[PDB]
Amino acid sequence: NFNIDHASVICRQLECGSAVSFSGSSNFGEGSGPIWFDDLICNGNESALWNCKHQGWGKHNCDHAEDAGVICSKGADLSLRLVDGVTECSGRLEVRFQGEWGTICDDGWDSYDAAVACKQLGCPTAVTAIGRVNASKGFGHIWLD
Amino acid sequence: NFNIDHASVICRQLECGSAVSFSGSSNFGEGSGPIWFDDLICNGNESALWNCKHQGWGKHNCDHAEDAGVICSKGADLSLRLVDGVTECSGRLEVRFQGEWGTICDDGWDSYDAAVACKQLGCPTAVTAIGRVNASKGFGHIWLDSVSCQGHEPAIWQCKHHEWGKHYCNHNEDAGVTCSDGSDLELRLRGGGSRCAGTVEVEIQRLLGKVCDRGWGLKEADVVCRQLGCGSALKTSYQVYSKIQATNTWLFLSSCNGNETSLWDCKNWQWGGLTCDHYEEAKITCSAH
Ligand SMILES: *[C@@H]1O[C@H](CO)[C@@H](O)[C@H](O)[C@H]1NC(C)=O
Ligand SMILES: *[C@@H]1O[C@H](CO)[C@@H](O)[C@H](O)[C@H]1NC(C)=O
Ligand SMILES: *[C@@H]1O[C@H](CO)[C@@H](O)[C@H](O)[C@H]1NC(C)=O
Ligand SMILES: [Ca+2]
Ligand SMILES: [Ca+2]
Repeated sequence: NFNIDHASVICRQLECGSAVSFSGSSNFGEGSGPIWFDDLICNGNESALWNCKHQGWGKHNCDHAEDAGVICSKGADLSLRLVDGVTECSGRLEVRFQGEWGTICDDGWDSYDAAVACKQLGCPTAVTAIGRVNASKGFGHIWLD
Repeated sequence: NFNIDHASVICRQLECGSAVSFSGSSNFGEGSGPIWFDDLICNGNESALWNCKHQGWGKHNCDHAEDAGVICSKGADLSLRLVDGVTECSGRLEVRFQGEWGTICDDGWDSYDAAVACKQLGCPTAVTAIGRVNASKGFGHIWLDSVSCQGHEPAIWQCKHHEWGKHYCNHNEDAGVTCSDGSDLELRLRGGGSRCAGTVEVEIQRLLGKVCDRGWGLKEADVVCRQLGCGSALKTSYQVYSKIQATNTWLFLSSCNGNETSLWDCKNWQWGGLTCDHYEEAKITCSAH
């Protein structure tokens, strides 16, 4: 009974940012060690899961021997780059997520988003425009939209 | 460079039989610790790697989640099965690990992996197609992902793949195969006024479907018209004369050079396992109409 809200509470407790992904079932090993907190209902904003409301401490009968896990924003090796442009400040944006490079959807892309990207890459921010210049469409996944 | 032959020696060195499977991409833990042996050339017939050809002496860098792991024959519960297909030789693929039944992710799945799986199960290997037809999304674990097979491996687990049990995949993208003698595959055009105009209809193993027009052009339409013997294609539409029944299954094409004799010869065509809703069916009008 793991959920995306639970990871957000865990990430915020550890000051690790936002939960970009969570790992379910026996992802990081067969169910082992003392099991303490399962089947608690959180609202997605509380600082810590124990401080978050629950049906009661120890009120859980878990089975199947699964160990939870979570990958947060600082845990993720999130990186940005520009590919297939005239210069190093032009081209198609690519973001590395889960260890694989992927592109970004064109939906909602405007000058404010391009302003953040140019500054983040270290490129000059005097004039920032959207559009991938002469670059071609990528073949990898599309992580962001 | 972790070939299968010297993985058998590792299993033999521990008196655990032969290496039934190779743990791809650091299955049994993350690579905490340094390395001592790497890139040694062993024929695999040796009793131990100690008395084997060391060849060169050098050190390089490897990913901490990209270290070695082996599964010996004694600790083997692996098996392959097909579930919820039209026939026995089609449907969703499942792999048994740790006494549990789990699916396979569709990333990295192509006709080369299908050929290994169809051969392993004993199904006909004349035409091997990816995609789960007629099946639903799986339930439970997702054991394998990004399987990379050259096409001659004896079993799927011998191939390159990721760590068992950890993947970013979702149960919607579940892998299946369709293995055929190449007897049951049929193509037709319906609703256009003759046999050389209409909507492309496929019937593979007595199940009716259509072809999505996501990557449909005149180069792909030429192969169908050539296959049917209706000359070259002219346009990707037609004038309707009747109504054609609706089906749920779909056929997906990657790309065709245009000189193929049949549609089944085009590389990496998927039968089922995916739904296209922002696109329509594929329609042709050949020149012999
Ligand atoms: C875009 O133009 C640059 C600069 O001449 C060139 O290096 C690059 O290869 C071009 N990209 C494509 C996809 O043609
Ligand atoms: C696939 O078709 C077979 C044979 O008609 C049927 O038994 C099965 O339930 C179908 N699977 C579905 C609809 O998921
Ligand atoms: C079709 O053209 C491709 C690309 O040139 C070539 O490799 C292939 O052999 C051709 N096939 C036939 C059947 O002529
Ligand atoms: Ca996919
Ligand atoms: Ca592959």
